[PDB]
Order: sequence, then C-alpha cells, then structure tokens
Amino acid sequence: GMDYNQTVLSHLQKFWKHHDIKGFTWTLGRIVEELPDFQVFQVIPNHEDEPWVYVSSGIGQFLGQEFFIISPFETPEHIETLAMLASASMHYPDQFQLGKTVNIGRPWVEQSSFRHFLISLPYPYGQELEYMDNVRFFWLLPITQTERLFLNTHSVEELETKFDEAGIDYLDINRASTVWQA
Repeated sequence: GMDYNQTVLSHLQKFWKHHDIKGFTWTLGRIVEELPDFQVFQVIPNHEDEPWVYVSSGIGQFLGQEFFIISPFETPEHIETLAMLASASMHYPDQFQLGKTVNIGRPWVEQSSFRHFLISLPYPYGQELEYMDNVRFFWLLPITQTERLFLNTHSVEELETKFDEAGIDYLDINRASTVWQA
C-alpha cells in the first residue's frame, strides 16, 4: 500500500540523493486485482552518460524482494514488463528468486534480441541498494538467448563467471554473447 511504496521511494531517493524519481500507478489493468497499489519508480538520469532505472514496488510485501531494470534509454516498455512480472511473481513465487531466469515473452526493449532476465544481486549499486528493512532489491540482468540455453546444462555461477570475465556491457542491446554451444 501507500506506506510501503513510500518506504521504497525513500530507499531509492536515499541511494540516489541527487536524482529525480517519478512514480507510476495503475487504475485499470491486471495490477488493480492482482496486486493492488503496485508501483514502478523511474530514476531519471542527470546526464546523457547515465542510464534510466525502473524499480518495482509492492512485490516485496509478499515475496521479500523487488526487481529493477537498468535501461540505456527511457521507455515505457519497462513499466509494462514490471506489471507483467508483478502478476507472474504472485502466481509463481518460486520462479522469482535469485538465480532464476525470467522469460519476458518478447525482447526487453524492441530492437534487442534479449528476451530473458537473470535475477541477480545488484552488482552495479551494492549493498546500500540491496537491502531495505525486510526487503531486498534484485537486478533483472538481460541475457542473450544462447546464454539462457546454456543455463539448462550449466550453473548460474558458471555463467556469472563468464559475465565477469567478458566485462559485459549490460546497457548494450546488441552485446555479444559470452557463451557458445555446438
């Protein structure tokens, strides 16, 4: 509800003290029945060399975590994606845990080929963002289609090693895959 959403907003505002943050709500849609008062918060860049961050608010009251997307540009695609994930996480909470992949059902942004996220610790931001009393903030990291397939026969730890070693640019909608299979 409102009090919980304000706790999330305060948490984000404290972490990004000098950024404007916009909140979004629904008065129509899956949200209204399935997760009343759910919000998305948008952390707005101060300059062209900074990304946009979209953060859920409301999932953590049931799941113990919220999720965020780091985007190279402004797009309501992420608002739409997070509403879909709010519904999915209420139905299938076991699939919305660290180390799980999320099938977006479409590219994360239109021109990318990446259709999955890997639910990750918030490596770009650290522990000050990760924890807020009773609730954690996990990163929806886009992964390539071949990376997703790789996770069927290899661990998340192995993939995360490949990510560290490549130094993946998670803001590049066309970054190279870090894995190849025969």
